[PDB]
Amino acid sequence: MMTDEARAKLAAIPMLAGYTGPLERLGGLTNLVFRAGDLCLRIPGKYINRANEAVAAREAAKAGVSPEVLHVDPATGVMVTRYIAGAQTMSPEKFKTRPGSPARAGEAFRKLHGSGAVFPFRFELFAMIDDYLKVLSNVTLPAGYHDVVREAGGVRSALAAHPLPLAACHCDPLCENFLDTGERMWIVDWEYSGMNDPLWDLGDLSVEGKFNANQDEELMRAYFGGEARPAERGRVVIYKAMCDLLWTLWGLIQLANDNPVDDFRAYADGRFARCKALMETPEFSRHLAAVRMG
Repeated sequence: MMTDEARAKLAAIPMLAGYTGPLERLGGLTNLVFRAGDLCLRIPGKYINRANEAVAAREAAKAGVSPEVLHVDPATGVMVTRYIAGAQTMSPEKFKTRPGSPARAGEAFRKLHGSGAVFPFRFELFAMIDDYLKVLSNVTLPAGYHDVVREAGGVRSALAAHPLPLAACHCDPLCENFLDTGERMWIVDWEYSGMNDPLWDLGDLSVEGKFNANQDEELMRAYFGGEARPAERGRVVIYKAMCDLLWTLWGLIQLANDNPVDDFRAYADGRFARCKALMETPEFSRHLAAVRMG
């Protein structure tokens, strides 16, 4: 049925029409993505924003970071991109397994942030956080929920203590969004793209890839063109924490709305506990103090 739904959409797209070969489903829950020949068909999943994605992906493509966007459907949101042969979809495991992969991720971000890409919307980290917090008012929440939120105020303040640079950021760099050839990474899924602190991307990937200290150095070194500095490193660590917090709160919202897409009472508890763990290390206050000090 899933494949038939997809082969229905082909009719529409002239460049895929009459493709009678095999259709391979490539990873992704919120986006159904099928490889048809040498092109990829992307179908939207039944709260996300497709107008943004279209503009974002085209800009990312122009910047040489995303695969070419060959077609968009203004009726359905359906998108045709070019398939990258001999490319590996990434994951935490492959980021430890494929030597140089973190560096290649840093090189991709570097190309992205350093590009002329212009994204229309501004990423609002604390707007979203406050939003989810209000909404709460209520499910059962994790131990130290209010501390982590209170302490996040200090983090916010540390980030507001100095002007931060603004770059065209991917904003949700899940491992699965990276396609690794041997020598370079491409990035896909630009639905959450926006102007943001470039180091949010680095922090997000790190937490999503379960990166160890070594991988983080390799990532930052490749990104910055030199060893990271204490203020830089501090921002990444800060976003590692805030990234988990953002999604933790989102996951609690899904648990209260009984979205049956997965075990939210679990997902939420995981990302929170990791976050809380990070914020409690004595290292974290040093990283915070380094961001505040600029």
